Amino acid sequence: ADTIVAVELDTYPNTDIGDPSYPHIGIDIKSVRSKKTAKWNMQNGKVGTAHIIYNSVGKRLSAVVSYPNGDSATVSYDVDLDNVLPEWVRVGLSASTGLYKETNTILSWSFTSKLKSTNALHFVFNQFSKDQKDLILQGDATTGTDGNLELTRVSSNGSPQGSSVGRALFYAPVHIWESSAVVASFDATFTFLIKSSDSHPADGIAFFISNIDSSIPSGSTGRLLGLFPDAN
Amino acid sequence: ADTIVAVELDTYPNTDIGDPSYPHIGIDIKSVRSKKTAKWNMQNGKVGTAHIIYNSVGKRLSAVVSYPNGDSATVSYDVDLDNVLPEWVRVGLSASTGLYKETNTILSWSFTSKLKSTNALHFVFNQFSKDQKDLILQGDATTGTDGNLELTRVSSNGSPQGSSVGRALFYAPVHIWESSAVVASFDATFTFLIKSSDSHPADGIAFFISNIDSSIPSGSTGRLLGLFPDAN
Amino acid sequence: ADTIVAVELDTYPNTDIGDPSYPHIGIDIKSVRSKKTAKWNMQNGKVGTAHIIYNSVGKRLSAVVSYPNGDSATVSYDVDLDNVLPEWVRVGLSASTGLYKETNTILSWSFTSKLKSTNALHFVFNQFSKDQKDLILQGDATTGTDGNLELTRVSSNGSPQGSSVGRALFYAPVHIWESSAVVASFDATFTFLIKSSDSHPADGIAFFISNIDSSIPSGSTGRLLGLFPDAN
Amino acid sequence: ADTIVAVELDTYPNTDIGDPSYPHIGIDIKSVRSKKTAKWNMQNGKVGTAHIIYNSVGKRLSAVVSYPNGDSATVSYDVDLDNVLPEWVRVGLSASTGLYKETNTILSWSFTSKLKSTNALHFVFNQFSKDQKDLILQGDATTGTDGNLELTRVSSNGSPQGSSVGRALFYAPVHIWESSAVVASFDATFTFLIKSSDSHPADGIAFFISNIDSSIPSGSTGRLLGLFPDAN
Ligand SMILES: Nc1ncnc2[nH]cnc12
Ligand SMILES: Nc1ncnc2[nH]cnc12
Ligand SMILES: Nc1ncnc2[nH]cnc12
Ligand SMILES: Nc1ncnc2[nH]cnc12
Ligand SMILES: [Ca+2]
Ligand SMILES: [Ca+2]
Ligand SMILES: [Ca+2]
Ligand SMILES: [Ca+2]
Ligand SMILES: [Mn+2]
Ligand SMILES: [Mn+2]
Ligand SMILES: [Mn+2]
Ligand SMILES: [Mn+2]
Repeated sequence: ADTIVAVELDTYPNTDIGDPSYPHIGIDIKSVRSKKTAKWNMQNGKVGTAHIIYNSVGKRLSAVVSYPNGDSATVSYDVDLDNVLPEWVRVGLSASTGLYKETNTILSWSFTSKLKSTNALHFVFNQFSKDQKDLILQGDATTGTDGNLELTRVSSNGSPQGSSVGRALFYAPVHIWESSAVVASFDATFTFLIKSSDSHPADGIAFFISNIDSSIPSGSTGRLLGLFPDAN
Repeated sequence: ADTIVAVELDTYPNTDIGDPSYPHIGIDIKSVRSKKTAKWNMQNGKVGTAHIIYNSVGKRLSAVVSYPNGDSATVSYDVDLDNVLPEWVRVGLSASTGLYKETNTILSWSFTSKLKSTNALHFVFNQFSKDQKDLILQGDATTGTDGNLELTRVSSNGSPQGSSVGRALFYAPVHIWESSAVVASFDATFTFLIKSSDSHPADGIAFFISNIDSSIPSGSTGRLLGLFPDAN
Repeated sequence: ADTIVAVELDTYPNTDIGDPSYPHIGIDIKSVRSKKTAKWNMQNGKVGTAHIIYNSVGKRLSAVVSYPNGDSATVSYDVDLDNVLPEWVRVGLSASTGLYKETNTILSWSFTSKLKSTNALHFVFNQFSKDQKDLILQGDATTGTDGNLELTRVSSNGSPQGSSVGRALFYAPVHIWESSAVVASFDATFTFLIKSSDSHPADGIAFFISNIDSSIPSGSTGRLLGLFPDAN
Repeated sequence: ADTIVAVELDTYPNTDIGDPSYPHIGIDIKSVRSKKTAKWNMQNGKVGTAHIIYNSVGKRLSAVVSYPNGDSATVSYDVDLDNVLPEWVRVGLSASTGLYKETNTILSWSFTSKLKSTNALHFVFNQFSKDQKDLILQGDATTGTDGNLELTRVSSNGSPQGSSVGRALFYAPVHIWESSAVVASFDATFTFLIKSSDSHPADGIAFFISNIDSSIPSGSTGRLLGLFPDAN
């Protein structure tokens, strides 16, 4: 079982498994049931931006998701990730569809991690490439040539597939914490466009950090968001 | 009365005015009595590093101060600075001595602020100059040519003066928050060397943010750290 | 007489004063007649991006201007700016109109300077503010609230004024070179939209570096681009 | 045959194979015989810093190497790397010893590449780790726990081995050029300590860029610097 820490943009309420009963953003620490959630008005067909911010000092993992009309959800959760993550992780984006579906389109992704006492990794993808050799693609995720990362299967005619799951992880392992670093901080930002014409968009996109070998857990579509093998 | 938000490295306990009764780092929101403090073992003659981290999402202003042997104090305080600071501020470093004294030597200072929806300001001074035209010097603060910023008066023979106060503020106003920014974050880092041979080092160094016109408040040496006119 | 180094996006040929006889980008070292120019197809009403790159090692000041259809002009000029600029400068953007006119609209501006042996200044304005306290506005230049910097006068009805000149300089002096720095580098980027319906767009926008007190030289509209008092 | 572009800090004159007949820094484009060299006074046992700067606009690859007493060599070479490198490369550091030997100790390494029209990769290693999962180590190169990268074999007693070669490449492929990028720039910086007590230090350290699969070419010690299979 991979270790996962994730911010999820959860477009579909599986109130079954402790989602709230609206779309939400949530902070997931080793479980798809978020330790914390905030109501989130997904704007179908609109390009949102999620920011994810943590530092080892404040020990508060925060996320905001907003859209251009300014509507914003925020969630923060106090957690010492040193006690959750392995020292080295990969960072990634993950998305799933289920019985309902949506595009899970990432227009851009950036990430920074810093260990200060400085080691640092920053990458930014404002355009994705067809053969993006720094991105590890999993499940239905593809990139290129519209400059996008399609986390889940879209069809030839621009149509969000159901029953879909994919992720992209930055190629280089990140050293997310180092026990002598006085500050270990990361931030990530991604811009996304979730569009659906279905009866309910589902299921969402997550930014995640995981052990360096993480892969899509089996049957992790719809509600499990490609991050966890199950709903515990 | 200037508006001040500050992280203070407070080397001397004025338990009189609610210091704890040890040296401490503290978070000051509009008052020299810190909303929050942490015990701090000042290492005389050793070069410490303070990091200060805030973002409008987590709304938690955090500071750590460490030294090379790894000893560290941290303090964090939950505060929405949008409700404390003016939209535009200057950022600065401040230090004072009183009846006791110390060097308040800044070897480096860096700062970053970002407003994302990005506007950003980053500066870094790993060496200060004699005529440092981007730094507004106040009170006893001088820079150049040892590459240092002497926040307070030192004497020709390397001797920390008593009864001393100075600050350096970055020349450009910073736009610390902007009501449409989805994330307003700042961080600052400075490295310092507080040395004294006196009976007690005093009084400390602060990183502060203030209205753009802030100046040293009158008689703000020793305990008031050059930040506030008084101890309320 | 201010010292000026500039990259000019020169929309109008004053073949009179050694412009080439097409619009051009040029590198200006202390003179409006560029030491170097490249043909430039200004795309009326289109948002272009200029990048300006120099480092004290290669001693080559380079500029490219491009537009989204990919059309690009480049100009580079080998120059040791240590021998041209004062150690401290301000950096700015400048634009003018003459008998012909255009919008000189800056949508974004970023700048970085670094002195390594590191001191560094980076700012980025992806949105300008009405009361932009880190930007020194000169001549007709205004900012806010469309998020733009209007270097020259526009009229209430969106109309580019003739006979116009303005600039914006970053508030903080920059330390552009330091004789012990092993590398002194800067880069700047700005995005602009030059639009005109006139018979000929004129006259252009420049990014410039100048002594810290630089102001618009008298009658520096049209061809002189707000940078020089005359055409020598 | 790997494609290599490298800046070499060449401590030993193999005037045999067109080294100049002093230690030098050189720019290597697909050949160990530098297209360009500059005399370089290696300071035995002193910690030098090399900066490497290229951008697709100026098309000038520049390097300076300096030491703290200020002594500096520079070399620049005009080259359009788009025509030399594959679109995706790895970036690395390489070092060798021969009949003579030296420490090839890297204290820090940073790299940035940017494709603007922005994609970007920046990493910085100011401390290396024992199990540095973002660094691909080759030949004798080891890292950890003194915080250093030992490109070549050192012996238990701090002794630079002869006949040694190693490299470290950043784990993630870098996208060094992209035919729509208006500016493709990179820079790299590393700090190193070359120490020897031998009759002549040899042979040097290079920063290099190569195809993503590059490995040490066979018998690439001493003069070939771990970069090329031979001296053509
Ligand atoms: N509404 C729902 N809640 C929880 N789990 C589900 N799996 C499928 N539909 C679900
Ligand atoms: N110990 C102390 N506590 C508080 N204020 C003081 N002013 C001078 N000495 C002091
Ligand atoms: N065509 C032109 N060339 C040079 N200077 C000018 N001033 C006005 N028009 C001009
Ligand atoms: N001096 C030298 N010059 C060139 N190649 C060599 N190989 C070994 N020694 C050499
Ligand atoms: Ca769900
Ligand atoms: Ca005190
Ligand atoms: Ca002209
Ligand atoms: Ca050699
Ligand atoms: Mn959920
Ligand atoms: Mn205190
Ligand atoms: Mn011209
Ligand atoms: Mn050589």
